[PDB]
Amino acid sequence: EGVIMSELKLKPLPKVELPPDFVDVIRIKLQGKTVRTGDVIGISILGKEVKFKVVQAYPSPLRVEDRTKITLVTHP
Repeated sequence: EGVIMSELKLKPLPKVELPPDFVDVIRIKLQGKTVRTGDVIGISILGKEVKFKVVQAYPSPLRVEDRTKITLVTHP
């Protein structure tokens, strides 16, 4: 039997980098919903509007769970 691991990659549209505690809080809010590459959703955080685009779902479609890993992409 092989090992199974699902993942979702996301990119912020404004230029901002959030500390590593954000990714856990976003996973708890979103998990249970299904995601596909190309979808776009808006989240209000601390009185500031941020748009997030879904870069790639592996595999697509998938549901987000605490066992699914999520990674934030940014440029140097």
